[PDB]
Formats: sequence, structure tokens, C-alpha cells
Amino acid sequence: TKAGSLTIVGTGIESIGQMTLQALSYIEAAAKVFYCVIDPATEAFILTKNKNCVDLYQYYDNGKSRLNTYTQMSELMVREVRKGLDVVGVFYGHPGVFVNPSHRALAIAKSEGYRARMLPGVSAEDCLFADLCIDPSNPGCLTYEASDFLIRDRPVSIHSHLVLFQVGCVGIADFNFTGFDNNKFGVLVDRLEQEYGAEHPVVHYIAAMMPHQDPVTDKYTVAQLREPEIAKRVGGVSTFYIPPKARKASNLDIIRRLELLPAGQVPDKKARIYPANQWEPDVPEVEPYRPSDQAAIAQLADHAPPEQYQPLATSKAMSDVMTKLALDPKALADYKADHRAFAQSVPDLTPQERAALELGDSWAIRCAMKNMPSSLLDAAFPAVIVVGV
Amino acid sequence: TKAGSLTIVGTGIESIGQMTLQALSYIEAAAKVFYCVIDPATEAFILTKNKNCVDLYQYYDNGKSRLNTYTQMSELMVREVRKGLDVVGVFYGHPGVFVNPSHRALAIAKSEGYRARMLPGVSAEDCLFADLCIDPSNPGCLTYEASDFLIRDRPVSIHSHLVLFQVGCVGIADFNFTGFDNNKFGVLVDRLEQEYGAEHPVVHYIAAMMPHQDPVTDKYTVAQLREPEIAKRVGGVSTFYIPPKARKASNLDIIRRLELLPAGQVPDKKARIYPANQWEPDVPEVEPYRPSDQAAIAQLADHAPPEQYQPLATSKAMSDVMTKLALDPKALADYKADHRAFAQSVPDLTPQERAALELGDSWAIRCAMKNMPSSLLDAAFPAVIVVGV
Ligand SMILES: Nc1ncnc2c1ncn2[C@@H]1O[C@H](C[C@@H](N)CC[C@H](N)C(=O)O)[C@@H](O)[C@H]1O
Ligand SMILES: Nc1ncnc2c1ncn2[C@@H]1O[C@H](C[C@@H](N)CC[C@H](N)C(=O)O)[C@@H](O)[C@H]1O
Repeated sequence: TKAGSLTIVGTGIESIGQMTLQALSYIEAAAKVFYCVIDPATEAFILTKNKNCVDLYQYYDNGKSRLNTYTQMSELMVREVRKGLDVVGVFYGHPGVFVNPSHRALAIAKSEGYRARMLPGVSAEDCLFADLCIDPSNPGCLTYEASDFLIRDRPVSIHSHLVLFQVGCVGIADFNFTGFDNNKFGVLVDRLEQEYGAEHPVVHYIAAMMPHQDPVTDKYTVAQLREPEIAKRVGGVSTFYIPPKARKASNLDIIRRLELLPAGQVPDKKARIYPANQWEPDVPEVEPYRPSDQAAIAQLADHAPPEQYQPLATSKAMSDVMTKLALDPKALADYKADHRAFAQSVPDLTPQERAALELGDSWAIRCAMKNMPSSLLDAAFPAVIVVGV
Repeated sequence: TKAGSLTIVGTGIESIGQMTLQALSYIEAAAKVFYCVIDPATEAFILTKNKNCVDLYQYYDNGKSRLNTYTQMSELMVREVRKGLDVVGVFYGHPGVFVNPSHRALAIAKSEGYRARMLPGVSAEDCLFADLCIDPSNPGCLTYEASDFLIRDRPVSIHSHLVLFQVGCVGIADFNFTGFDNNKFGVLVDRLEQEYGAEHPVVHYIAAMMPHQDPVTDKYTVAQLREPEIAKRVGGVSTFYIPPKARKASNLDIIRRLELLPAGQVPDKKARIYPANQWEPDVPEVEPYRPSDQAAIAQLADHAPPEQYQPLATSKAMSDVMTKLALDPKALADYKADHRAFAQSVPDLTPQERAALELGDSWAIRCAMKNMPSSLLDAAFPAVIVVGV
């Protein structure tokens, strides 16, 4: 193992709070931190967590190709990796979602034989789902960069969600500190009119970046985007959400092959699961408390945990060590280097807990931390599926 | 304002570390916590952070419609909201990504006039981007639930990413504690063959759930998914990634309208930005250090921060309060109720810092925390765009 590693992490969108615990722990552990964030409170927070930080944002410039900036950003990180340092790169949101220099730097580090990993973060699209109250599952999600969407004539589905990033810099490859002169925005609007019609809704979405702010969730018709007062509101942190125009019908062959038949009464294409998408035009009211819902709720009074449910049955020592492995990158490295030596050094573990850590197998650890009922193991593996469409 | 609120949060995918700081803070602040997580270390962690937790997973049962479970899960949360409690629901990953009961509970709470919010988290798709080293931007991303994909004949694009969730329970609406008998998996494979061909790659993806694990990133051909030994590896935490088959050409009309013309030499449709997608079949090697890259790197020696770059210039007191607003939900509520009273109570703030908090405007706060150069304001607003495709 060569000295030197690159770990790229995110900060999420909303200041500080949307950073993951592991992003924070790696920032603290790093020999050197390179960051590219928008809000100053997140920047200030990062600087309190590591004494050796460099702002990558200073490598942008007016009329300077963003591609040249990205090469430089990547090279600054990889240079420090080559010197043998544990380097952390920090990008706002998810660091691999609409981000060039992270993928570049990691690929170079990997190709030169250094440890390289991206830790996922909360993207603007994650925020969009939360704030617009939609689920990519229902009814599928198409996500594009706005210029790419136009230039390569990327397909839309009128029956699925559409999310467009970078709608504030349509056709612009460079940078200006005072913002983009988004003069080709009308080209995007023409495409949206062709695909959806002039009266179809488009949600202008800006996630709150500070904890006390509300998101921008402004619905406009496609036609309204041509109004100069509306178009000028679209900036560098603007994303568009375009809801579906209609519900798609079910395929009879698939209904048959999946054996969803009974008497033929699969629900209608508009027989929606509550709640309906509130952005979709002319969506009918969906009843939250149907007779089936009421009957399910009536069963709560007599509910008991099923015999195959596996209650948590762990110990402070085991919870402590699993927490430490998640929150202390140095402890994790030590454990990964020698499971046995690490496991045997952890105080207060039971024999089963020690053995499970010695092995490292997910099953053994799960087994040490949950009571597995005899009924369960006699029948016949994580299984947590929380969507039913 | 009625007593009672519902805040739904995520834990991310990988045990503990992928929880956001705000998810943790809301879990700690809650009067009651309802959770649905897969790994026991995350469960144990949650139980150390709040004394009043209920496992929602006990409302699944063998042969019990998942829809009935979801109604019950939602109702357990909303009942406590109605009693006037600050309730936190916790779902693994992102709590609104392929999750029924979160959206249900929030919509009901909102309709009855209670405070209701979803906080985004790290989804399995976020993990997929990080672990497979792909960017949804390049070349667009289509995301579907696997049964829905089939039943409603959702379109694929051979030129964009395809991500399929719930590939381990194709056509299954119920639950079994011992896992799904995924007997209709072959129907998914037939669809993938029709769309992509028998020799096209499909990546079986399982993100590591424990900090020491590696992800499953196993490439198979579509044809190989028919092998029983391979099909049985696909379970409840399996996601498929299907890379593009080809590069899409540019639209000449759009090239003209966006004025990307010069002598006509837009890059070829295969003239890729490094790095190439390593999963895509027959991708050529892309040079990381082209002459343009080398020239950009040569400019680093003489680099100075641009005159319009805005250096951080804050104080401990201001950083402390912005951190507190992000990490202390009670402090945030107090600040939101009365900006002036809150701002005037914060020790050690400068006059400008106090005034900025009194107003709450993003501009004023940004202004108090960053030195804005005279050159910047004379020219003519966040602007952090890190992808150039
Ligand atoms: N606060 C925000 N609200 C909505 N969309 C945003 C926000 N910030 C960034 N974006 C979107 O992300 C684009 C910038 C991207 N290069 C970076 C995205 C970032 N890596 C993420 O994870 O979301 C913007 O042009 C917007 O489309
Ligand atoms: N560890 C994992 N690796 C890859 N995919 C996963 C993992 N865990 C869950 N999934 C995907 O998510 C599905 C379950 C969903 N109902 C819940 C997803 C969860 N809310 C998320 O944010 O990803 C599974 O069937 C998989 O498709």
C-alpha cells in the first residue's frame, strides 16, 4: 500500500446540517483539505475542523474555461496524494453529482495506484424530492444537465418526473463571479413547450441553503418562463422540476406474466396511492382513509410483534465499537488491517461479539446484535422494502 | 401554530456514518422517534440518542400486504403528532426515495394543519454514483422501480444511465421475513434483453452497509442473469445499473442557437471528458493529460486569487451561531420566532453580524461573513457550477 489517499466527500446543500457524520470525520482526519462550497457558514465550519484547508473556488475566473479550472482543482488534490498525504476533497451537495473535478481526481489517483474513494452526500435532487414531496419511484425520474438536454436532444417522458440541473447557464462553458448572462434560456423554454405545451407547469426549485430559509418552490407555466421578470429569477442554484402530464397504462402481457390477474381488476391507471403528486396538472383528490386503510388501522389495537421479527439485543460495548468504526477513520483502518488484533483489544465485548468482529462477516455481526427467533431460521436476507408500486 | 409536528429524516445507507448532522439533531430533540432501518448498529445508535423510540419494522408480516403495513406505519406517527408531540420518523437511506409511508404521513399531517417536513438523506442511488464512479450529468439518468418499469413499460434510453431499484422483488406486493421468492426475475431479464441485447453489461450493485465492507459491483451480461447461481445473488438490497450502449450526437440547430460554432468543430460525440464511464461497453481510453490539461497545470505556479474572489472574513461568534442554527433545532425555532430578540441575545457578535441576523436575509449574512471586493460590486448570485458538459 502506497502512502497517499484521496477521499472526496460532500457537504449536502443546506448549511452544515446536511453534511454526513462520515464526511465530517474524514475532514477532521485529513492531512490536507480542498473544498468547494457555496455558503460561508459551511466554509467557516470546515475551517474549524481542519487546520490545513485550501479553497478551490479561487481557481475559477472571469471568462476562464470551467474545464481549465477543473483540471487545476483536480491536480491540486492529486499533487498532495502523490506526496503521500491523506487528502480530502470537499464539494457541496453530493460530490459526484454534476461535478467534474472529483471524478477526474479520483480516476487519476486510482490509475496511479493510490487509495481513492468517494463518499456520497445529499444532492440538490435529494432536496428536491424532500421539498416538493415527490418520490422518484412514482412514476420514475429522468435527470439531465440543461445544456446537455438540449444539445443531445435527450428524451423526455410525459409520464415520469423530469429534473433539469444548471438551467441558469444554458450554453455557457465559462464563468463570471457576478453570475451568468443566461441569454440562451429561451432555447430551453422552446424545448419545454414542444415537449409539454405552453400551459404545463414547471417548478422553479431552490433548496434553502441556510437553516432558517424556506425553499423556493415556484410553479410557472412554460409560457410564463418567457416573461423577463420570471426568467431573471433563474440563477446558478436553480433547478427545474417538470411533473408528468399523464398516467401511463399497464401492460397486459406483464400483468399476466407477473400473475397480478385475479378477476382482471388491477387498479386503473389513475387509481392512485395517497398522496398524489400535487404539482401534476389536474390531479384528482385521493382519499387517505379508504375502507382498506381504516381496516388496517383497526388492526393496530391487537398488534403484537410477529414471531419472525428480530428484536435488537446488543450491548453498550458492541454498539460503542460499531459506532467507532463508523465515526473514527483511524479505528476503521486499524480494524481493516487486522480484524483479530483489533477485536481482541476492544474492552467488555462478549465472546460472540469478539468472534463476530474477528470474522467481519455481516451475518455474524447482525447475529451478535439481533435475537434471531427459532421460527425464522426454520423457515429458511436483510429485506426492508418500503415502496409498493 | 398547533402543537405537534412531523419531521421525517434519513440515516443514509452505510451504518451510522451516512446520517446527516441535522438528522441526528432532530432524532435527539424529538419527543418520540419511529424508525425503519436495516442494520443493527444504526438501530442501536438511534436508541442511544432518544429514550422514546419505536421500531416500525415490526408492522411488516409474512403474506401481509406492504400497503397495509405502510398505512399502519404512517398512522402510528400521525397519532403522536395529533397528541401535540414533536415526532421524528426515521427511514434508511433517503426517507422519500422508494418509501411509501413517509410521504403518506407527511401529507396527512400537512392536511390537518401540523408542521411537516422531510429532511433529505443519502440514497442508494447516491451511493451508486459514488461507488460506480459515475455522474448522473454524463449522460443523463433514468431511475425506476423494477416492477413499475415492467408493468407500465417505462422507456429506456440507450444513451443514458439506467438505474433500477427493487430488482429483488419483481411483481411481489407482500413481505416475508425470510426474503422474497423472486420467481418473476426472468421477466425483468427479458425486458433488458429486448432493450439492450444479450451481451450488454448489467452491474449488480449493493452498497456496503457496514463501514468495513466493500460494495458489490459485479458486472454481468444480460444473458448471465438467466444463470440460476447469478439470479439467486439478487436480493432485497440489490440495485441494477445499466450503462449506456452508445454516445448520442449533437443537434445542429441547438449548436447554432447556443452559438457553439467557431469553425464548426464542436467535439465528436465520442470525444470524451476524462474520465470515461468504465462500465460502458467498448469505451476507448481517454487521455487525462492532454496538451490543454498540461497548459492549465503550468498556470498554477503563477496563480493568484482573482480580484473578484471573496475571501472568508468571519468571527468565532458568527461561525458559532450559524453552526448552532444548523445543529440545534430548538435554537433555530427560537431564532425563527423572533430574529431580533435572538440576534440581540447572542454574545460577542459585531454590529454587522447582529444586524445581518436581525434581518435574516441571505445577502446580509453572506455579506457579514465574506469580504466582497470593490471590483466585484462595480461589475454588477452564489454561482458554484462544477460540471461542464
Ligand atoms: N440550493 C439549490 N437548490 C436547487 N438546486 C441547486 C442548489 N444548489 C445547486 N443546485 C443545482 O446544482 C447545480 C450545480 C451543480 N454543478 C452541483 C450540484 C451538487 N453537486 C449537488 O449535489 O446537487 C445548479 O446549477 C443547480 O441545478
Ligand atoms: N445497500 C444497498 N445497496 C444498493 N441498493 C440498495 C441498498 N439498500 C437498499 N437499496 C435499494 O433500495 C431498495 C429499497 C427501497 N424501498 C428503499 C430505498 C432507500 N429509501 C434509499 O434511499 O435508497 C432496494 O430494493 C434496493 O433497490
